Amino acid sequence: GKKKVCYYYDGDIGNYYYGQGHPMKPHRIRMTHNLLLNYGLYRKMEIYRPHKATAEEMTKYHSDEYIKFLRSIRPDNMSEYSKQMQRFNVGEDCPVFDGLFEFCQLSTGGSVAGAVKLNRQQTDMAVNWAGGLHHAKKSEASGFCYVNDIVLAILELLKYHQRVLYIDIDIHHGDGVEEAFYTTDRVMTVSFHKYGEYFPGTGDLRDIGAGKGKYYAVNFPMRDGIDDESYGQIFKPIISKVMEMYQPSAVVLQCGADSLSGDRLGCFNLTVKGHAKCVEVVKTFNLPLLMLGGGGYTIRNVARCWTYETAVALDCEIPNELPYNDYFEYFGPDFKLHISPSNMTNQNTPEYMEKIKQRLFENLRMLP
Ligand SMILES: O=C(N[C@@H](CCCCNC(=O)c1c(O)cccc1F)c1ncc(-c2ccc3ccccc3c2)[nH]1)c1cncs1
Ligand SMILES: [Ca+2]
Ligand SMILES: [Ca+2]
Ligand SMILES: [Zn+2]
Repeated sequence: GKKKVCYYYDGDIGNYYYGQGHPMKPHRIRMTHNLLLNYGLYRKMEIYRPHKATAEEMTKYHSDEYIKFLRSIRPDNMSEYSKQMQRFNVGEDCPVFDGLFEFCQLSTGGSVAGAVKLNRQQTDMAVNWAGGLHHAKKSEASGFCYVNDIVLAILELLKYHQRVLYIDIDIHHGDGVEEAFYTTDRVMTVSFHKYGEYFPGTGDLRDIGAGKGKYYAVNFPMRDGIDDESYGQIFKPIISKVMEMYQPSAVVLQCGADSLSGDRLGCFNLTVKGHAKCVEVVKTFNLPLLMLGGGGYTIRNVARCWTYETAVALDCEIPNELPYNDYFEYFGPDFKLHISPSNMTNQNTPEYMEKIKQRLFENLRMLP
């Protein structure tokens, strides 16, 4: 039936700024929050302001040296850290900005807090749109990500769940999460992403895990222009097979919105309905579920996507006509919630989609 939803947000998150021209805009989280508030979605969920995750909480995954670096570096002292900046990949993509550490603490706090709430059986779903920073590694920032809130949240879920399923619908391969759990069967990672001359370069169909983790990493490589139809040919059949074989007791779903049509950095052609159908499919299994954010660079579409996915989590129908809100002008010229796909060519033929699905089904037959 209808599920209980806990939503994590800190009103300060929208004030963090990556710098002039940087495509990552934390303000998109504030736009999402304001839109879902104006739709009245606050009357149906418990809203929490997560704590600032401590350096000690972050070192459950990250190295002590890397976390100490993040907690020490500032724009005014950067010149003294040129050596560590190179070592930790802090530079162009992952710049030093005012409040960087606090931004990491809030993004991480929401994911860990949601995982604790699910562990305590006090909610069916927990949502942290400021999380989903799948590219961060043990001792390295990457792809606009510094602290891997997902890995930390999964480590929290593993305290009470034998098997945790991680699903990632961001356009980019979920590399940091896949690497963290590559040699264990206690987490299955499933990533659907653009593959081929594309960041971060990993996520080949043939990357299936190693040691005890062999067959517990699943990668669905895609070409430009995937549409709702192509994604629909494979998402439910693959997730259904994974649920059947793996039988997880908790699920983490990364909902990166850079897989939407019209994204500034992405090259996919999903609509908000197509992207949200993934949330509907996963939610249907009725398992404890942590929903996280991720990429997304056409910020009016990110706000639409995550507002609609919050309504999907709540089983709440909302009108296509947008309510008035603090960012109303960003949603012109139509002022509607849903988006139309572009005319871009879908390079993922129906035959290619079925063929990759069949190769993944062969690997899933290898689970015990
Ligand atoms: O291609 C490389 N970088 C990629 C990284 C894209 C990472 C995407 N991350 C997410 O989508 C993501 C996610 O999936 C989940 C959670 C959070 C996330 F952020 C890149 N695309 C564009 C730029 C860009 C453009 C303009 C700039 C202007 C000012 C300063 C820096 C700018 C950076 N950077 C390379 C690096 N080193 C060698 S090649
Ligand atoms: Ca992905
Ligand atoms: Ca694994
Ligand atoms: Zn991304």
